Amino acid sequence: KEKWGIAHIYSSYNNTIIHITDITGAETISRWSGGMVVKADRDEPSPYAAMLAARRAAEEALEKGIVGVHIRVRAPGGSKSKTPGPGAQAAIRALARAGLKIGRVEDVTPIPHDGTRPKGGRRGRRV
RNA sequence: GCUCGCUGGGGAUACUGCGGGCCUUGGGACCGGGAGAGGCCGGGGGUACCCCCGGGGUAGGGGUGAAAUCCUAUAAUCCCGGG
Ligand SMILES: [Mg+2]
Ligand SMILES: [Mg+2]
Ligand SMILES: [Mg+2]
Ligand SMILES: [Mg+2]
Repeated sequence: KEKWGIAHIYSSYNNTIIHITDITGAETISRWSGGMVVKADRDEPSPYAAMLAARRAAEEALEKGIVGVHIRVRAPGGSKSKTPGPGAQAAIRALARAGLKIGRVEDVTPIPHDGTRPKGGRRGRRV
């Protein structure tokens, strides 16, 4: 038939993580981050690092029989920033280029209905 | 003229004071259909977050203007099932 999986993309201002699981999520097919493809901390969240990691993960997934994925992309969320970093969309485009079919795309950033207090004080970072 | 102050009497009744009568306009009481994150007490929920147990997977995660302390093979970051 068609073996379909899920691509979980975690994108912040400091790094990017691309993690492919099966359709239920309980089994890990492949997992690559920005620090595994570059040597400098400054380049970890760049679009090019996201492309490289997505390509490695997609190749490992294709060798094992995955044909397509559905995509779940998230920023850190909670009491941290709600906006994804610059690597998410580059990672999305690279998966399709490497040979995977793409299903539905959704954002799953966790959002509180008035949760906890964030760091920094009532004055924030002072730079 | 000044010591603008005191005292014996006579007259007036507009205003203020005091006594009696009569009002409803200010204020208060009550009745009707509605408005509101006003207050107190009891019950039922919402996501988010932290810790613990079990499954997967394996070398990094976190963080800055740039780094380091810190966390991680006693298996982290990430994903799934529960408390
Ligand atoms: Mg790193
Ligand atoms: Mg501090
Ligand atoms: Mg300064
Ligand atoms: Mg485990």
